[PDB]
Amino acid sequence: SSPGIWQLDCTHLEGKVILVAVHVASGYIEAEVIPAETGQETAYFLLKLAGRWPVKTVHTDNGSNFTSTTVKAACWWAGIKQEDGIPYNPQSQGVIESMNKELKKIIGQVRDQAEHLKTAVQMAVFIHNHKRKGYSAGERIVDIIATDIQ
Amino acid sequence: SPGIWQLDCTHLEGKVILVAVHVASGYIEAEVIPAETGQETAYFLLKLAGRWPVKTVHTDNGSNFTSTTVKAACWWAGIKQEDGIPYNPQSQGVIESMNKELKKIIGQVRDQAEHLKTAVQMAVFIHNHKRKGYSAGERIVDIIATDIQ
Ligand SMILES: O=C(O)CC[C@H]1COc2c(ccc(/C=C3/C(=N/O)Cc4ccccc43)c2C(=O)O)O1
Ligand SMILES: O=C(O)CC[C@H]1COc2c(ccc(/C=C3/C(=N/O)Cc4ccccc43)c2C(=O)O)O1
Ligand SMILES: [Cl-]
Repeated sequence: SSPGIWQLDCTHLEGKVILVAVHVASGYIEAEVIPAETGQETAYFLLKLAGRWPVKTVHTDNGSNFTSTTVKAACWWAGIKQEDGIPYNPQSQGVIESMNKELKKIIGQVRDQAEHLKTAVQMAVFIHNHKRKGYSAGERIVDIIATDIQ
Repeated sequence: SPGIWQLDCTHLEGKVILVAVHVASGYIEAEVIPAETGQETAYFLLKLAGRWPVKTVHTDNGSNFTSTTVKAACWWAGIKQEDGIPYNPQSQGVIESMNKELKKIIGQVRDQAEHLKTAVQMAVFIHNHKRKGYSAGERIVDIIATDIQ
């Protein structure tokens, strides 16, 4: 059920890890900088996400997070169906790849305005979600979910 | 009114919980911080505005209203920074009641989480999903979707 489907994505910059959740149907994202991708960090990130949006299903970004007892506990707690992230549809890889490149580009364009990477990442989230493509990802996610509620 | 948020700072376990409330829906986001500085508040607002269409923020106190860092974040994110003076006196009691409710939920989950920040995010989840019959999460999406359309 596509209003509730999210995909996890982990990318790297400046020796740090950027964890991204993408609302598949809209392209809307949330993201955080973490020192390393652990089960505990991923679990906490998912808890935050699911408190903020109606997360029904998460396609996990790798097998370690899929396997993680802590991630499984968070998904249980928050009522999330934890699934694999195998791109049975091969265009999924390229879409995530393209978004990571886009995000890193935006981070570069703002990096000087922020002392810390985490600030630049949140600026990138803002720019990404507001970008008009003509609706924005932020507009699309609200519309999709509102239509589902109705 | 679809774009109006209110900041709220409350305390528990010698730590600070910073809350943003979407006034029309009662929907919240929250974080635990060591202390409420301009820098922490600024970063919190940047996060919020990247996630929801934040037009106006009623700041929680005069220090954050005055803060150059908070003003910079509001400028960056296109947020109108306003005071949080309750010209409508029922605003105080509503925020008061929510802080009490949140602390209650935190108590009900505190044992399930080692760290306060986890308990706070559990509380955010429970608050936003609670049916009152629609939930705050349902109301915010409906309000904003109607505004877009
Ligand atoms: O560094 C960061 O940002 C996050 C680091 C840690 C913060 O603390 C935690 C964390 C990750 C997990 C936990 C534990 C959970 C449970 N244990 O049963 C049940 C549960 C249900 C849902 C979510 C988390 C937990 C904790 C915690 O124990 O509080 O992420
Ligand atoms: O501890 C935590 O979680 C948050 C602490 C810090 C994280 O870093 C920061 C922070 C708060 C502020 C900044 C600086 C900003 C600017 N300077 O011009 C312009 C700007 C525009 C918008 C938002 C932040 C900033 C930084 C930073 O410089 O990166 O919050
Ligand atoms: Cl304080």
